[PDB]
Amino acid sequence: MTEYKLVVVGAGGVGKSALTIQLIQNHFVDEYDPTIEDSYRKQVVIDGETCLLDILDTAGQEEYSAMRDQYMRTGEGFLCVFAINNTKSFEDIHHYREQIKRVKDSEDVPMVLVGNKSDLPSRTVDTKQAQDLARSYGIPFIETSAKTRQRVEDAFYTLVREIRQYRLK
Ligand SMILES: O=C1c2cc(ccc2O)S(=O)(=O)/N=C2\Sc3c(Cl)ccc(O)c3N2CCCCCN1C1CCNCC1
Ligand SMILES: Nc1nc2c(ncn2[C@@H]2O[C@H](COP(=O)(O)OP(=O)(O)O)[C@@H](O)[C@H]2O)c(=O)[nH]1
Ligand SMILES: [Mg+2]
Repeated sequence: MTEYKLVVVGAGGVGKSALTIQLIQNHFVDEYDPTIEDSYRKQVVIDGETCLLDILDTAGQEEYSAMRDQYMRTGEGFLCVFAINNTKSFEDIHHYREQIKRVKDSEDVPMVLVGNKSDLPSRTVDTKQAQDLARSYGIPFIETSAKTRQRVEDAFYTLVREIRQYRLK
């Protein structure tokens, strides 16, 4: 058993809850109250390791929050989610990365950039712009659909793999 403390952040409505609940409970939620902040624990096997994932699905995204500072201190990896049909949510990404780096007082922050809602046809964020942003940060970029489950496990398992790479640096 190895524990991994993951935190899902991103603007309201991008699919943080839907992604987390798809991973843990294998169903898509259409109407999950946006103010619910809670953790979900589950054992999974990734690269031959039995992993305990302890995932915090965050609700409020306010800068000034003692509890956000605390979960940024405690969290080991961060899933930074935007929606591919919401340019503003893509612009919010750099603020989250900045907040997390400040709390960690480190450049070494395990992070995965997730462009969710890949099933929606009216894209506003070009995949290649998101790939450029991820490259600039030195982090993986994955597009997911919580609705169809596309790359949901990939997003969270990639974040686990990032935490291991960092545990050796
Ligand atoms: O009271 C909380 C709660 C607790 C905390 C932060 C935010 C938050 O909404 S905490 O920092 O004191 N606990 C953490 S941080 C954390 C991380 Cl970074 C990953 C996985 C975690 O499980 C985790 N936790 C504990 C889980 C907090 C759940 C959210 N929560 C209440 C707890 C009582 N039941 C309703 C949700
Ligand atoms: N089409 C589509 N809708 C999604 C997807 N993920 C979430 N949603 C919807 O977007 C809305 C917000 O999702 P939610 O998970 O509550 O967002 P959160 O505020 O980031 O937790 C809900 O109506 C979801 O059903 C997705 O991958 N595709
Ligand atoms: Mg939510």
